[PDB]
Amino acid sequence: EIPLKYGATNEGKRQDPAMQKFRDNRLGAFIHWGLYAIPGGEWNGKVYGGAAEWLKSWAKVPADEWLKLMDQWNPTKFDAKKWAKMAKEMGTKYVKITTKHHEGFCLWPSKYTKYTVANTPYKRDILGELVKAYNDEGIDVHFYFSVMDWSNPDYRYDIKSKEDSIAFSRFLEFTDNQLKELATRYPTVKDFWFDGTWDASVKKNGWWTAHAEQMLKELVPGVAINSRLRADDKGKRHFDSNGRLMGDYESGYERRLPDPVKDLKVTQWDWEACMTIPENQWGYHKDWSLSYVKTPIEVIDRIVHAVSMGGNMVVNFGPQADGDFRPEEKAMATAIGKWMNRYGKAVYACDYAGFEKQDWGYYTRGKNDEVYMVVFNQPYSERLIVKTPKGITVEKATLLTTGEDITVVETTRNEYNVSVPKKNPGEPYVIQLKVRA
Ligand SMILES: C[C@@H]1O[C@@H](Oc2ccc([N+](=O)[O-])cc2)[C@@H](O)[C@H](O)[C@@H]1O
Repeated sequence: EIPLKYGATNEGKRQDPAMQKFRDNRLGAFIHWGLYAIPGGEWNGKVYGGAAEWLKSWAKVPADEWLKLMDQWNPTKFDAKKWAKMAKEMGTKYVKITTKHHEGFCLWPSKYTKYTVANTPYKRDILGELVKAYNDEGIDVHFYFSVMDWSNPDYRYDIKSKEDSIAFSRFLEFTDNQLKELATRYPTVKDFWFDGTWDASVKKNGWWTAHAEQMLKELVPGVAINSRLRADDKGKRHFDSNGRLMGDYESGYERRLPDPVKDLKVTQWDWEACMTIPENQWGYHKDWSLSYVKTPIEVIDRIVHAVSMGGNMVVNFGPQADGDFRPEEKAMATAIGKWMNRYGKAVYACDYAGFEKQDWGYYTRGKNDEVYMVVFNQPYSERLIVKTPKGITVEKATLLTTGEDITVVETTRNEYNVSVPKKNPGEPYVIQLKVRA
């Protein structure tokens, strides 16, 4: 195999208690909040279809003019405690927060740039307030951090000269300064989730991504670091040139979850999917009619899908410029929350069950060999087919919400019909299996 100084560090899955916690959490929320919430995808009376947090790009807005949006940053309805309560009611165990998105505006009063919350009418340390409020509810906080920074002239998209190399070096020192600052100001952070690391400039500096991961693990014991940060000696990203995952989990699947039949390889490493409610809006966008908006069951389906394949799922929110959430997002949080309250035993601290996928829905495995059937598609046959692996027998089936016994009929070796419940639950539901050796 290829000689590497900056390839994969972990052999298989980390199993220290912090990584176990990161994994067992399973369901998180994402917060994309930045200057982009003010225009909300509209620039000079025109609504753009592109992702709102990218509006500076779509509308060709110079750095100086975009960043003047700071003068309007005054989220008067913001209440960190109420944000924390919303997250708790939704059943999220963690929240990932945009500390600085591509635009380069910091949600914490960084010492290293003037483009921060400190220099707006609101003045207050938003990041600090959220970290405390979430933590007070027993919710872990993860930091989103964009390496790419449209506010800083030293950023480069590629290195094709000594000049680029010198500027980028300065940029990387500035970046390191911000990272160490976050890590030491907010020592309860559990994860750094890097974004804007896809450029050729970053690929040519694999050494730096490995140093950034080491630097943070040294500052925050047990911290998690995503694969999206990492490039190796050859510029190959996420997985090194020997095929081994870099960082602590694979971060991806924003557009496409792993196929439950063809993508079983993913069960071999920790991973996390983040998802938007509309097709592709992360930051606040004023017009959600421009693309398909996922219903609660469609989101729940994805959450279970991820867990059923040994992955976490994170649901994105784009708070309004006033510091409140749109009613579509409040409804989603509440609907997920109701369902999680009923059926979350099949999600929290669950993993890949090792069973062949069936059409009615998903399996998840509890930590102590509970096998949960999560039914999204109710069979007219009134029979849920279960094909067990070699050695496995189904001893009992129980409806999760009521404890009622569910009929199990053996149909052939390694195959059973689990009866649907006597009364249709009328929403996606869970049947718990007692299995044996
Ligand atoms: C979470 C998102 O991350 C990136 O956009 C991406 C990056 C990767 C994928 N992806 O590989 O599916 C999709 C959107 C960002 O540019 C962005 O605006 C948002 O923060």
